[PDB]
Amino acid sequence: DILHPLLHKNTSDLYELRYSSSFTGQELFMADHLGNGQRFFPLIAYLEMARAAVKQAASGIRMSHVATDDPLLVGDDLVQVHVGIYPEDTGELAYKIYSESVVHSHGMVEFTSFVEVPTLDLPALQAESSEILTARQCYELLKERGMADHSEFQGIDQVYRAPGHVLVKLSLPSITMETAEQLVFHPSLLESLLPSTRYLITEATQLDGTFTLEELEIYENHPAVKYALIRFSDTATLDIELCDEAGRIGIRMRGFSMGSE
Amino acid sequence: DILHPLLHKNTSDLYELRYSSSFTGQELFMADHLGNGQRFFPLIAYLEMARAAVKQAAGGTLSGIRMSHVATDDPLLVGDDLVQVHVGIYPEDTGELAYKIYSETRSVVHSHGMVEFTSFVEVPTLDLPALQAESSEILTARQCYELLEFQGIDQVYRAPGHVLVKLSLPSITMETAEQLVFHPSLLESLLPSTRYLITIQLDGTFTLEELEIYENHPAVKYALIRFSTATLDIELCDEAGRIGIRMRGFSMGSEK
Repeated sequence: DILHPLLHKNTSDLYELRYSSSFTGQELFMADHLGNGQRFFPLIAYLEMARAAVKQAASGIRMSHVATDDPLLVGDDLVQVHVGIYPEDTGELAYKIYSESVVHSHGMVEFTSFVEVPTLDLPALQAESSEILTARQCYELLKERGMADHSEFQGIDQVYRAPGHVLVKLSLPSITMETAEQLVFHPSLLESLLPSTRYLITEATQLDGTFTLEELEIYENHPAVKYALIRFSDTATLDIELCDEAGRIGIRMRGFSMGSE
Repeated sequence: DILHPLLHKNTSDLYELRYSSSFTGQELFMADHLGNGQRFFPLIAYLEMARAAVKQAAGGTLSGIRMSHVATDDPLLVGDDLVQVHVGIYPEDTGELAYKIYSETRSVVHSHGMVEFTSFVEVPTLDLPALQAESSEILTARQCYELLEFQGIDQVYRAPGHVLVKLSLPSITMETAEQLVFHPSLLESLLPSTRYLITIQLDGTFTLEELEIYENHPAVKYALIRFSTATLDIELCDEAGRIGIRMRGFSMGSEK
């Protein structure tokens, strides 16, 4: 009796429209190497939770002005996290993810019909590259740098580098059909993108659990993500496009910035 | 998994604060089935469902509730197909809370009424020995059944203008019983209530002017029934005569 992996119950009352979840650190998006301990709630989990709440409270979705300022910590004690949905304008809602009361994440949401879903010309992007790296080669090069370095690159098949962009070929871990049916964002996507963004950042020229995102457009439900095209947006701010095998974009993130120490 | 036997889930959204339940007809409140077919939703199940929704909608939680101007005009039918029933709550200017029980492409409202949380300063009582000494007849459980599946009646004290029913309640008091204010099978105790006081078929409808609940989880050992089918006043009390529930202006509709 659970609405979504990240939205367990509708706990709306006289004073508020909201959803509540209780997390131990062992759940799907929380899923970590050999058990748990204290840690930051995953970045994508905030977007996926907010999206799931908005869809319950109601095809194309646009989230704007998203900000995770005070990170939610999980894996130490049992946390009860709430997602409130509030009015903003005629075609716009506000959301807040909060616990205990501390607001961890907030943003605006619109429901819209995307008249032109964008695409990527994958063969052209691939032919333009100056280097193509295996998953090991990325790790080996990131380990060299002092600021940047990570653990696993299990989701990365190969990385196509060009001046101004990285095109990552993904092989995200297997998730059950019934569980993947409720999700848009895969629970392992951040573990693949983060080393890839660091690879873009280090070639041009730590995480504290915070981030900001100017805009997020979701063009279809249940998008198949085989590639991620990462660029600098026109402190490091990025534009990320996630597409299928054919280049049809399912998710676009514009003005994405992760906070560091 | 389930909030209450009659409120399975909170399905509130942007457009409405509501609860939804899916019923089959094989449940414990509709257990005294003459056959395995279509039947009217029990009369008191509408009150218990509405009360459960209102209590969920709040929570500080006050002990006293008053439901007023209750009306069940279009009966909910159960036991034919799987029915999805909703209870919507709608706050008001006076601080009162309206409700609607409804189902179904084409939505039908089966029951509606007004609800209010109150602190009852003076909980009423019954002088049981005095009421019992006024009676002209006392009927055994059988003698009642011989006039008219039902049980849960120890004896009936009949006087001019009233019937005082001594109730034999199983009283499960489990996590499922602790959620209800009206005991299960109490819903059928209204079917023969009109038959004993007076000395035609029910059409699934009713009207009720006022309902006051003086405590949560009330122990109901007696029901005093009077005239306010005709309109009735029903007081439900414990062994000492402390009233837990009072129904005023209760009128069940007749088919012919």
